[PDB]
Amino acid sequence: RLKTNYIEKMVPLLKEEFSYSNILEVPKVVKIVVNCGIGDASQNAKGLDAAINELALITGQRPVKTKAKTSIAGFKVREGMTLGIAVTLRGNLMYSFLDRLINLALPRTRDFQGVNPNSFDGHGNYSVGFREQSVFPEIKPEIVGKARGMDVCITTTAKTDKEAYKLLSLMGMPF
RNA sequence: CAGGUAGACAGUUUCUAUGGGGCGUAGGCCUCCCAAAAGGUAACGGAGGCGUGCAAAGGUUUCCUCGGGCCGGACGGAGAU
Repeated sequence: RLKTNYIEKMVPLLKEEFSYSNILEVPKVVKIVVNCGIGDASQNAKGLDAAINELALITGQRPVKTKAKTSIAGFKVREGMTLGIAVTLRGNLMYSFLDRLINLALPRTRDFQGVNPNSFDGHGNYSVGFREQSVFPEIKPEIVGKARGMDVCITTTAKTDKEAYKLLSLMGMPF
């Protein structure tokens, strides 16, 4: 449905709105990294496992084990400790997962405005964020530590920014 | 025979480097400069280190390759994923 809608409404409008040419070379999502950072500073392995076994449900894919980059900060943080995870889906697993947030999960969240600020990175890429009060068909508020949010960075093959929101707007993403 | 005490007595040591000696400091090895474009080459002449660490930071095969900054994102208000 999400993937099918792409080549039957999404791409079409992307051919008339922008420069007229072939079929491809149009804004197309390549991956969706819904990273979910964990409360740093506090040295606890519980929060780490509570994260890896958290996103592995909504995406059904084993998270990552990023390591603190070697640097000299103010805190007493060392290099070699895991403090975050970022899963990215591709192909069908991407369009399918992306269709979820669009259809379900939202506006399931109580009091969901939808008005997004400026944002944008500067190269056909868009990213969003969810507060510590979200909801997903996979998430179970029955056996979890504490309500925590996560980040969702969706990158596309768009060249410019004006070709980023034009792909998510006609797609179904709240705007 | 043997354990203490035993310079009262006897035999000696108690360094050198150092533009006096002495005090201090300096008296191997490893990096740069003074050595004036092959090396070698002085002076307590100018700035820093070592007397180890490591079943592996050993070898090999494959693969992966930064720092920092800008524009964005829940927990960001200078840096953290």
